[PDB]
Amino acid sequence: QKSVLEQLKQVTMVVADTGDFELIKKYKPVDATTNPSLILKAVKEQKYSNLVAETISKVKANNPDLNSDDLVKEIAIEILVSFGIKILDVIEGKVSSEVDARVSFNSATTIDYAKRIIARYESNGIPKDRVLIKIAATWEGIKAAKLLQKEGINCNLTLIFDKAQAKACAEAGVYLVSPFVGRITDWQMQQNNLKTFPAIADDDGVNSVKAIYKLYKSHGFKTIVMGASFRNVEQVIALAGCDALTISPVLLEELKNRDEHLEVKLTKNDDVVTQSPQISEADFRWLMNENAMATHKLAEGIRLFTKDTIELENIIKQNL
Ligand SMILES: *[C@@H](CO)[C@@H](O)[C@H](O)[C@H](O)COP(=O)(O)O
Repeated sequence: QKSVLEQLKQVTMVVADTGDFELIKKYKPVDATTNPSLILKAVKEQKYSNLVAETISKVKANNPDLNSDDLVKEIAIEILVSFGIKILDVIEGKVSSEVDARVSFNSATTIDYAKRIIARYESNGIPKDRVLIKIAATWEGIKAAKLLQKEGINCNLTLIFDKAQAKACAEAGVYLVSPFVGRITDWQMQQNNLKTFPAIADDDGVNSVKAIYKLYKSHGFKTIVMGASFRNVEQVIALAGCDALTISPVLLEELKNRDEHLEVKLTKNDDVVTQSPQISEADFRWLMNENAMATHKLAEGIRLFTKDTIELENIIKQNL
């Protein structure tokens, strides 16, 4: 009788994947995640037209001495944080905010951007424990997260497409990882012009998260495994029991409206813990290169998020 959504909540931390806070409350997720494409989407929604002009005026009035390029960067970070704050107003947990994709291959500037995000949340009276900094899992991003975590700044390592990335993130003591399901399924379908989704047992994306989950629990890693990027409700249902799952409002609505019984598929255990050697940079780069899909989707993810961030900057410039 209970909805699949309410059942899932008892075995998995349910997280809402959106920048539109108005769609969140009705699903009562614990945490929420944003990314640069979701922020751009939100910014272009007519209902937020004013909130954007307001941010432009506030930042512009509080920084009369910034050169035009610095003003735009400042406005872009305040927008990202503004949407996160609106989200935090309607949930009890944390929100993920992603660093500018352009710093993805520079650990120092990733660290700087991460701290600027934390500084803006703090200036707005938000406790830092309510924020997760989202960072692309390139070697440089993982290296930055390692430093951030040592300084008490929790990170969400994203664009994870291979178990080696996952292992390196866990070895860096990252709070949470976001292995992708959907984009892997996208690649699988593109390869052979498949129209329909593959059966769940044959879904490369679902199997990737299952393999990473199993890797983590057998190695005793404490990093939270949060499946992300979904294309259909069956993919979410197939991962019931995962530490966490971030889901679009569209899929959350589907989970809320159906009431069949939910069977847990991923579970923890008391097996002897495997202690393996750490992954070196050279090992990491080699393994990523062997995975054609992973190298392509990580690269593409960074390119696409950059494109959306540039579009946001242009919207800012067109309204400055
Ligand atoms: C952050 C990961 O925790 C998320 O917002 C991801 O970027 C999205 O879930 C990716 O979804 P798409 O593949 O549909 O863009």
